[PDB]
Amino acid sequence: MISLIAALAVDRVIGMENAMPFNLPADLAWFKRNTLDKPVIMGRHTWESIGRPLPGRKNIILSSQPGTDDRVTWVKSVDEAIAACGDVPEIMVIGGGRVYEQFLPKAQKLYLTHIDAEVEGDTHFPDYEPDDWESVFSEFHDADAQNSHSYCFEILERR
Amino acid sequence: MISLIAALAVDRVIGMENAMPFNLPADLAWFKRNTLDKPVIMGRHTWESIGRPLPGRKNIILSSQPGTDDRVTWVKSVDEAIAACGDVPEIMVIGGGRVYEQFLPKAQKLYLTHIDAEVEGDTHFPDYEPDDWESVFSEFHDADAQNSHSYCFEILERR
Ligand SMILES: CN(Cc1cnc2nc(N)nc(N)c2n1)c1ccc(C(=O)N[C@@H](CCC(=O)O)C(=O)O)cc1
Ligand SMILES: CN(Cc1cnc2nc(N)nc(N)c2n1)c1ccc(C(=O)N[C@@H](CCC(=O)O)C(=O)O)cc1
Ligand SMILES: [Ca+2]
Ligand SMILES: [Cl-]
Ligand SMILES: [Cl-]
Repeated sequence: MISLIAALAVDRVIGMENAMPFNLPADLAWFKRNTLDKPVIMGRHTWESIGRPLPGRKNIILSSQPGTDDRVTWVKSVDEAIAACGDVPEIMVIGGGRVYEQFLPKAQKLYLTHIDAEVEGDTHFPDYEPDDWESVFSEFHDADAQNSHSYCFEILERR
Repeated sequence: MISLIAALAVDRVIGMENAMPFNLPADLAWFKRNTLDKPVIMGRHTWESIGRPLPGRKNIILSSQPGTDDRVTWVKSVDEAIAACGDVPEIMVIGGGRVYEQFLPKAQKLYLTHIDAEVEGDTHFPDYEPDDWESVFSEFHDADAQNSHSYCFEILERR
């Protein structure tokens, strides 16, 4: 099963290349807990923003360009990405934009972080009709000394 | 000598009610490089914000209240804070507002990180007379894949 995991600001805006103007360690922890011990698929800009292989996860980079680094797996197509994953219960797609567009149709689950921040931006997480998806978990959190903005974690199941 | 090290947004904002919305690892790396192996003096709110003792430095907390952590040194006066640093060439004051106000008069150098961001602030860096300070180093950088805003490092020496 394929799942997409993303942190969205108001209007579904997501990052493009530069880091997003928010500071949410709670969301990085959530991100870690849900992707650890699973394969993760990401595009080239996400890989540069991360800056190193995520430990405890098989790192698959989907891109047209060449593999700089030998520590990760570089694939040129969606099909190739999937295969690199092997037979596992759940595959995590971690962005960016175009990557989410390509895998959404195949997605059965969504782990989203709705952040209360207005950011100006070009990219948006793909439009999804929440009535083709069932909201199974929702938990709100206020901003605090460590987290810059309020945020809400949500898991959706493809109905 | 005593030096003050701070990150200031536009209008000299140094803090907000919650965590600042900047994701700036380069500023934390400039912060570590300039404070490593030196004693650091901070207020209680900054201490609670960091979360742990900073590695490789002598952590001194200036507070009227009683200490809650055995790994650091708790002091109640500026005079006490200084004495606790001993005989070192340079003592670093890392915030927040009130602590900076108390130590400014005694500081000979400022290491500042100007961040290009407009925010509503809670606390601000004290007003300094740009005429009493000599900029001896400046370095601008744009936002990038890992840094959310553009910023500029500057070191000033009292004239
Ligand atoms: C820029 N980027 C991609 C990123 C960031 N937040 C997201 N948050 C969510 N919810 N979803 C994503 N797909 C997402 N992706 C990053 C950057 C750093 C780390 C990171 O360092 N993660 C550590 C945890 C925090 C740490 O070690 O400093 C980990 O083990 O996953 C993860 C993703
Ligand atoms: C909230 N806080 C206070 C903070 C943050 N940025 C500042 N930036 C500047 N330039 N000056 C300050 N006084 C400043 N203070 C922090 C928070 C974290 C760390 C911190 O973990 N720094 C690590 C380096 C970063 C890392 O290894 O993740 C260190 O070793 O100094 C420091 C100060
Ligand atoms: Ca100069
Ligand atoms: Cl990407
Ligand atoms: Cl403080």
